[PDB]
Amino acid sequence: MKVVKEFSVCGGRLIKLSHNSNSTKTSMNVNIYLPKHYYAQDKRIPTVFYLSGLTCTPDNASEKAFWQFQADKYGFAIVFPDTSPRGDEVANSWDFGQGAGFYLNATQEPYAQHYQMYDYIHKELPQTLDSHFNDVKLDFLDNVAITGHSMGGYGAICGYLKGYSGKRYKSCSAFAPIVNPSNVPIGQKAFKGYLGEEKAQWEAYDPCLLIKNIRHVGDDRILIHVGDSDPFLEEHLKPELLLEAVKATSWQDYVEIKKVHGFDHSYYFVSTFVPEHAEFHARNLGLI
Amino acid sequence: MKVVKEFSVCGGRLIKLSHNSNSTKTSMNVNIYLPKHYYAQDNKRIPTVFYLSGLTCTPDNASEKAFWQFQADKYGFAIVFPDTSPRGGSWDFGQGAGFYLNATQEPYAQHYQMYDYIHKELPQTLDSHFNKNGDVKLDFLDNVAITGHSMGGYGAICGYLKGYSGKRYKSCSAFAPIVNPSNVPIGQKAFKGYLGEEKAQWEAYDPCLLIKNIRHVGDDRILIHVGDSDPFLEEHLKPELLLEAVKATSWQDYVEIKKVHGFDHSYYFVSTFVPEHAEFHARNLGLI
Ligand SMILES: [Cu+2]
Ligand SMILES: [Cu+2]
Repeated sequence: MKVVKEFSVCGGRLIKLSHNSNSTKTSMNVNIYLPKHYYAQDKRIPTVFYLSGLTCTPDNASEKAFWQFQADKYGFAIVFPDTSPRGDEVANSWDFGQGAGFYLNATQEPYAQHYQMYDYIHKELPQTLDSHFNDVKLDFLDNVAITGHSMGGYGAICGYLKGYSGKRYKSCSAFAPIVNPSNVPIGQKAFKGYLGEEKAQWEAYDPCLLIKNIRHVGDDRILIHVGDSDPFLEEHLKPELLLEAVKATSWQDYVEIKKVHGFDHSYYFVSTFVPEHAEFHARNLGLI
Repeated sequence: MKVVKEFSVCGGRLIKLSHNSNSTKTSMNVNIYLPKHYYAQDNKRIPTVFYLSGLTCTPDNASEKAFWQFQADKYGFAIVFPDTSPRGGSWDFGQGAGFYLNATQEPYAQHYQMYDYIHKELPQTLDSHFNKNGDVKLDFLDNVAITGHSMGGYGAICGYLKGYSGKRYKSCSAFAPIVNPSNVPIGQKAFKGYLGEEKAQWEAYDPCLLIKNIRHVGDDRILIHVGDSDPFLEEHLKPELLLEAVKATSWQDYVEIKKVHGFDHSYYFVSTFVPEHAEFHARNLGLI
């Protein structure tokens, strides 16, 4: 990969990266924060993958979530991927297209060409980062957490479940996730656009449908925060739907939704709860 | 004074305000964070930190990227984020670039009374809003600290010195400040535009000149951070001129400039050092 820019933050560094992606057939932008532990003289640092919401680039969470303080405190690295392929040659209002790939492998043209964000996030990007950085000093593949906000919250829960039986991610949380995009207005527009009008091809990407037949094991838990003043809550987020979907299943008591008063959708909300989630992921990654 | 929006953050609230400014004669935008202490309602009042922003910024930038809120909760202060000019071409000068001066030149004198705005009008307006529901929790006037970034770091130091006889502010710090605006390009342009080309008006606003004949009292200290990877440092900030100014002065030994390696001018630098500045302001405000 190519180092675009580095920033000193806390005891470590935020690095802006670009690389030519095979999944998307274009150049991609990725931010990573390396904690103070990476630069300490004289075992692998686990990683947290944070997926962003509609319209965001990697700079938004990097600047406004303050994960970096939490990364130094516990000893993890954190990766901020992009939300879609970008560029003049890529097909492209705020809720679909560029900045809005919904973490799916597109089948409909002209999106199919560049919109393979499911493969980009869970397959290509981790071992690309592994090639670049790795002595495995950093674990991108085995001991890894996934989290995110909104559409990113959706991507996180979706990736965790679809990989659960093979233990793909060892930890999962979300901030204001869209839990059931197949029957919600903002999720139907992306599904129709990328996957076509056949609703059966949607099913494989829908947390509420996927979770029912995944056998929960151990004390594994999904942590969700959502604010009661979130303007998207009633119409698009509908976190209730997932609590209903796990009723009478092995997952019933292991999806923890915390509805918090006064908080909205913003990074003021996110940054407030970053420390609690950081503690959550660090425990699961065996750091405390 | 009028409320525009009101987010929950950490244990408290960030309120976006607007009012008709008599000194700018325009409408003005101000963000204020109120800590968890303000909403715990079962003696001594909550003090205020005034954070002045740099060239270009609105109150929203520091509100979102500095994470003062966690520190305000930790120690028990309020924090006010004023704007950098009247609102309603060039980035050195004009809107977002008022330089915390009372402009004497036309047509600027009309609206660019930013010194009176910061130091007289705003604290009294805020006081009238939060303690003219007839009962008093905050202190915008007596127990107050001042801080800032770049142009804001200049304004903070300048305000602290000009009001030192009477202790207008009980505490002062800066992030990558412009210390000697008279001797610096971007300072000379703003000074020429607002004040004219007459030096008795210039020296009344220059900290390096002001500090020499102000009698230092007690244990008062000015805390400054700067990065060595700051692209503005070498030409425009030049923080060590302030160390030379206080040479053989009662202020010698009381100006603390921490140069930290690898940090730049960004909010990655500011936010890294906010917890230390917060502790500093907290002692001086008698909160710890
Ligand atoms: Cu490389
Ligand atoms: Cu009012």
